[PDB]
Amino acid sequence: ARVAVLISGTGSNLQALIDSTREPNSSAQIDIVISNKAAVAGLDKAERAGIPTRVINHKLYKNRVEFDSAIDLVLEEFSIDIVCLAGFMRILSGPFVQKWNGKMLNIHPSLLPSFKGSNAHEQALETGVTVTGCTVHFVAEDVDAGQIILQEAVPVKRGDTVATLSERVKLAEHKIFPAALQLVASGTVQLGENGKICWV
Ligand SMILES: Nc1nc2[nH]c(CCCCc3cc(C(=O)N[C@@H](CCC(=O)O)C(=O)O)cs3)cc2c(=O)[nH]1
Ligand SMILES: NCC(=O)N[C@@H]1O[C@H](COP(=O)([O-])[O-])[C@@H](O)[C@H]1O
Repeated sequence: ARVAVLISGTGSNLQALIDSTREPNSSAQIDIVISNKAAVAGLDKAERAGIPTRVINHKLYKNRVEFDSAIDLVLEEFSIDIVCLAGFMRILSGPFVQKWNGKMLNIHPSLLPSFKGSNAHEQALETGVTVTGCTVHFVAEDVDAGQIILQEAVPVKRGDTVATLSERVKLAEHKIFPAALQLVASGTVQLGENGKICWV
């Protein structure tokens, strides 16, 4: 399966996907990395790995639909089968999401359905949970509501900050994102016609 990884920043999840997809038994290959932001570290990681990069500045488009259309053009250019959102921080339009339904994965740094949104660690810390975690899910139009593929719990330690908690949770993200990608790319897991996860 041919994979695009979309990023907005550091790219530690991208690096874990690069590492995993290069193992001999990987059913996935990363053929393109797309960033909505220029000069971010994830682009360095991609180039260093010899993977093509494209920057699609969302700041240059009239609306969300036109921006997503620009992404989709690149996806078609590289004959992509599966899209991974790896620290990509844009909400995607309905039509784009529906086109890639069952073929697009996202990593989220909470145990969904808790703490949806862009500041999950802040929320977890404010709420006072002692267990948080991360989630890989299929992307549906409703943000962070798509079908869950894998999750891993991570303890919150007393005195944790966003800095220390995100660091601990990223270790788990780097485990379950590659595992989830391999499940989907191998055809082991798919989105069911009833819209529920199907383990083949
Ligand atoms: N339809 C849909 N789109 C998705 N994008 C992502 C990927 C995860 C998105 C995380 C989140 C970003 C924002 C947000 O408000 N983003 C801003 C951009 C602000 C910025 O540039 O930092 C926006 O898009 O207007 C809220 S949660 C997941 C996901 C999803 O499940 N469904
Ligand atoms: N709602 C999406 C979200 O919060 N994504 C989070 O951004 C970080 C990106 O790190 P990375 O650039 O090192 O992969 C990751 O922790 C990811 O879960």
